[PDB]
Amino acid sequence: AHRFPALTQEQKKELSEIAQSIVANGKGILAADESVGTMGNRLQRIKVENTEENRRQFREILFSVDSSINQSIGGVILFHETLYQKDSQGKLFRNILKEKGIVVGIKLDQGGAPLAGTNKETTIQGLDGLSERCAQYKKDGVDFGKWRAVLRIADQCPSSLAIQENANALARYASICQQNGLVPIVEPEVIPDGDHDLEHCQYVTEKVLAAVYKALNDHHVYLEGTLLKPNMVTAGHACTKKYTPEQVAMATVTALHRTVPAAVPGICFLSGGMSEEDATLNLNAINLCPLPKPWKLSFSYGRALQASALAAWGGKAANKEATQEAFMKRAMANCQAAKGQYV
Amino acid sequence: AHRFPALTQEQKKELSEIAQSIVANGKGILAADESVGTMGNRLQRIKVENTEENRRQFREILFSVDSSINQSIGGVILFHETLYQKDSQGKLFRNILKEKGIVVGIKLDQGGAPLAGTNKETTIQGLDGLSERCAQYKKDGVDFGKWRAVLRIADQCPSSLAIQENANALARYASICQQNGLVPIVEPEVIPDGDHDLEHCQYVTEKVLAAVYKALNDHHVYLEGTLLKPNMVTAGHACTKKYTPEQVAMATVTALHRTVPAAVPGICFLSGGMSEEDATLNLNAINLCPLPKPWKLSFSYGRALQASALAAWGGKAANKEATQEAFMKRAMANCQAAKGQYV
Amino acid sequence: AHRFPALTQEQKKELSEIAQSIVANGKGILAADESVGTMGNRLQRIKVENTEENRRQFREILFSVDSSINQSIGGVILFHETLYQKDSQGKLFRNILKEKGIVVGIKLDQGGAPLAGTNKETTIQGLDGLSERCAQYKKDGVDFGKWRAVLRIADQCPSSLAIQENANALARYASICQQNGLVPIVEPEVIPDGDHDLEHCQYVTEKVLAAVYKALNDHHVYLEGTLLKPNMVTAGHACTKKYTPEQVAMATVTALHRTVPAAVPGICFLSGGMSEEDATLNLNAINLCPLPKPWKLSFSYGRALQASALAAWGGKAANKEATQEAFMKRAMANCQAAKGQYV
Amino acid sequence: AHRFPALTQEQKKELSEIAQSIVANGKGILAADESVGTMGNRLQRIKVENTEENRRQFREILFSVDSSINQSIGGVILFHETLYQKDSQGKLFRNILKEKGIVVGIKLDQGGAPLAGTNKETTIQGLDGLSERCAQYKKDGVDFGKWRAVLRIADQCPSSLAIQENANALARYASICQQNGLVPIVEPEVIPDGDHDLEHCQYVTEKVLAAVYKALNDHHVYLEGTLLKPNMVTAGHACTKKYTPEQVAMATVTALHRTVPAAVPGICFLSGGMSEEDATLNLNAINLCPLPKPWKLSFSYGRALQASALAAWGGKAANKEATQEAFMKRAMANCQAAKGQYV
Repeated sequence: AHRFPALTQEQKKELSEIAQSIVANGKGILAADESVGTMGNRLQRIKVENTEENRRQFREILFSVDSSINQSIGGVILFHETLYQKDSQGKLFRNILKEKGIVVGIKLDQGGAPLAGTNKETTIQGLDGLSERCAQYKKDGVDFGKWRAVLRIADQCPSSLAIQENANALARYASICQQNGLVPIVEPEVIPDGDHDLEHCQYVTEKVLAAVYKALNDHHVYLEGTLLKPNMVTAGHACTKKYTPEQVAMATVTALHRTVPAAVPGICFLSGGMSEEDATLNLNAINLCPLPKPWKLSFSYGRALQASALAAWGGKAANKEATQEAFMKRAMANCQAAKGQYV
Repeated sequence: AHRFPALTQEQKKELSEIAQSIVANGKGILAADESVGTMGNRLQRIKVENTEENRRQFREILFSVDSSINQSIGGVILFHETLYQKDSQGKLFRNILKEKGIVVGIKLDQGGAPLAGTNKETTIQGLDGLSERCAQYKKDGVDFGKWRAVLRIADQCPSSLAIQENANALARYASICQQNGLVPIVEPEVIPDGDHDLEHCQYVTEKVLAAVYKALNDHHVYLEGTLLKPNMVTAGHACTKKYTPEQVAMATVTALHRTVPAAVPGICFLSGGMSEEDATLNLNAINLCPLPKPWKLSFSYGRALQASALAAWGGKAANKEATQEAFMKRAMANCQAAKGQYV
Repeated sequence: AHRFPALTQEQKKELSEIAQSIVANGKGILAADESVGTMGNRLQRIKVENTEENRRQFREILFSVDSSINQSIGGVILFHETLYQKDSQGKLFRNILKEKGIVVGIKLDQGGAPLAGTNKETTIQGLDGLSERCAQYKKDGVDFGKWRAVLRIADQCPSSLAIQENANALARYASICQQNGLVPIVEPEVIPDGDHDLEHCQYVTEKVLAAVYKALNDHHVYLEGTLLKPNMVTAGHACTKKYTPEQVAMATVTALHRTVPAAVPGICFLSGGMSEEDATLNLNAINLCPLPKPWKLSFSYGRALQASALAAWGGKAANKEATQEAFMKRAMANCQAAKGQYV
Repeated sequence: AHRFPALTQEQKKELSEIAQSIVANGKGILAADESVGTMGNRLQRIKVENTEENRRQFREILFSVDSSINQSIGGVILFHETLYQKDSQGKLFRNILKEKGIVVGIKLDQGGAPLAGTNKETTIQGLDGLSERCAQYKKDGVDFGKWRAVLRIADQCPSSLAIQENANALARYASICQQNGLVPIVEPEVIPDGDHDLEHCQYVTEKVLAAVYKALNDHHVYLEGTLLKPNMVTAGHACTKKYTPEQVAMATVTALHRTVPAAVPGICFLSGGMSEEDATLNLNAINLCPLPKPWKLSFSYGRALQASALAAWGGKAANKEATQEAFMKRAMANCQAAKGQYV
């Protein structure tokens, strides 16, 4: 930026290596960053009481899997409490993942704040004091961060104020992260409220992504040292029209290549409620698109990698091998369907 | 405002009464909201060490003046610690001010954050967890809040990013305050940071105010329940060209009436380094301008009201009568030069 | 603007004198600028054929009125063909008005252009070649110009694109006019397509005006040398509930004082289909508002000053004095109800 | 969009085929669209007088080349006067090019207009009446159009106003062109005025392109049916340090892939005074870049394809085959570079 650049050559280089190594060889991201309430909601499906010990146990099973998981998982997103826990043997989770070669990341948003004068749409809190938190995390073996911005499709939604505020919050987050050495993961998530179709979701996603990357350019954010976590362009789950993997893949790649620059090293997809098989098939169809796709499309999956694991665990011991294999199978399936090599 | 208004009729009415009552009859604002470092800097000039007891004592003298100070002071801005401090007889400072009829306000920004890729330009932190703080203050007998945004005039300053981010932060602050019932005091302060002239400072102030009120309109902020705290349009003290009260008054009123709507009940001026006599004469000349001036121009003075009080106190007891008279006289002089009646 | 000001002291002074002299003593604007199709539509109501001769004759009757009309009319907006017409003798219409003391203005837009991807929303053409036309008009005894931008209220109307494009077109027009010495008359007209409410119309008008003056500030437009021509906040003819002059005045002044700066010398209102009596009563109620109103509210009326004139003329000969008296009566009534003196 | 899309499936498909066929197999664009003054300036270098007959003759030599030129040239940009000329025979120039397989395009901007309050930076005229002109050209066998917007690098240049106005003008141009069936060629040209750096030029180009494509998305412009005509990130002729083809290539592609979406079918480069050999070497180095480059990089060259042609012609008769061979050689070399196969 001539006289006042945001980063230096070393910082840009380090950010690019981190961002590329997360998605280096078809690898994805395990999103084990659920909060206390989110993890309680996930645990309620298998009649397991929500407590810190259960979260520690399940995350220990997730992070103590066979060492051939760096071939399918390149990064793990964590929560603040989960990063500092210990396994049963007495070493840190962030070190177990580090010796496996998996890159470590942290959730960095503090939540939602109502936006007055708007139809139930919010902005994201977490910006004040984020630089110190990011510096502490970078000291504490964390290489990337994640920030989620929710934009809803409803009557008069998303408004110009919501789009502008969310895009600028994501851009300021990303600039802070890159200033502290962390790779930012922008997650502009478009959630439909009323009934809609594929074309409207694609249009709104294109608008959101255009505003997001315009804000990122405005804040001088290094695009080669950041990742994108968008939702796949789908419809409301309470809709008669069920879209095949081909139509979803065409819609999402069409939305992405119109708005997302080629400087972004990789686009890791979220789930947002899709089944594991549907997410895998959709991502496989995404990677089989004839469109340019100048990025490394991959997965940043939550429930999709932790649905059979929860069912196999049940909150009980002696199911460690079953949970580890259930997570192994889903990780391998998504890694296969991150290069268009899934049957 | 057809389907999703920001406020209701009762909230709008209450905000308008609070904002007008702050500046009802030529009354101003005493800015006794200096932080620990700021109050230490103020105390250092009279050989008094900075401590929590000295800050308690001086504001104890300031808030224990004769009851005929509501005729000159309509609002007092406090700090978080000073709000909960108590009088020597065991009464809260905010309760003392409330029985005197003076409206209570609180500083509500958490500080400055560097803006990457900019020439030493900063944004303002304090937005996350501001609704809860404002609700707590409203339950705690606080009726208005203040938020400062600093814009500098330098090489390639202010940039578009700085103006946009600061204006949007001020607008989000104001919307949060109005949602919690507090009257927001926008303080866009354009600091010189150079040897620029009156024309450039006036131009930059007009740009800042236009962007600030555009952002306020974007965030649906009730303009009748806000106050503005702008700097008087002056030049950098490094430059050798002085400006008479007439030139300063013409420049600042010219900048204000091109950008500040008539809905704003009153414009209270800050000082930012002016002497007490200079501030009084400048505000007198401001209120003697032939221009329309649809607001109630007043003062929101810090050091300007607490400079002779510091010199009369000296950190010692038995001089509190001189401290009260040096603040009584200065407040009365500014109230007199808040309606063009000062000789 | 320090290093690169838009205008000089002489240009700013001349623009301010022109703009103030248009609205000097409660005087309004006669909007006799109907195009060929528009004037034909207005002539069709009295069963007279549309031709250039009839247009010349009726405006000859309008401009051949007693020289006391300078006490009620301060400016006349003409069309391009009407400006160069003659008064049946060797003296032009523009000179007829100039020796009468009335300021001369010209319509300066070419009109609607479809805006793709929008719900029937349009932008305004006229920008290319505007500087040369404005210079020619200024050489031709024209002192102000007018530009109309239409924004509609409908489903997803007004959109952000329509608001931004129309505001920027108005600002670019105003900058060109002030560069050529003409006083620009911004006419942001909000037309409702459906059954709207008073609150919705007020909110949309505030948004439009805030964006318009933000764009005007962005383009460095001298606000003291320009006029505003807004529509009163009213209801459509299909609205179930009628709005009294007090309510319309309340909504109009409330919308104006939150967004229109005090630098604007005067606000001249348009009609947009309201009757002459209703326009007069509404403008009287507007000028009787207890709100600040730092401008000189007046009228820029079209059909409201040429409704009884058309009905008295009828296209026939020797029915001139009736047209003269009707136009004089309407102009005097509106001038009386431009300072709150109309009973 | 869901309810108000800019184009239909047939219009989008036709625009896609036209835009891709212009750049189908490494083919470029011959920019023989010089205006009367521009063509006179280019003719003055070989001591020939400027007249319509000389332009007709030289355009005849350019368009009467062997039919294998469709293997190197996929589109020709013409002027309004040039499109309607004849081949000294029955056939028109446009039909001569059409039966050669070359796509036809037209210049569509009226040109610079001073932007008041700015440092000598202008906006572009041509928007009013553009829809009718584009419809006439589409009826006249013209398949694409071109529009140039100039932004300067100087003190306070480019300003926010210049960037925004030029980007929005380009977007409105492109939307009109796509509504009329023409493929728009955006030409955001950044020209330095002074002594700049490669880093500064790259940064300014990135900001310009980000704003341009944000405006294009704001106006709902089909990105798969448009082309981009940027200048290579180079240095001025007064720059102390010369930049190698490798450095220029990297800077250009680095600027392009951070801001230009993958939906854009091809990026055709201009010359801007860069010599014929340097343009070919730089384009070959650009096409040899290891960066993603999801587009079809090619050339839209003016003087670069018409410098040896002008020197071989000299305005004399019977010096035609030399001009044919020079133009063929330059076109073939630039096509080889556009395929990255130029040695």
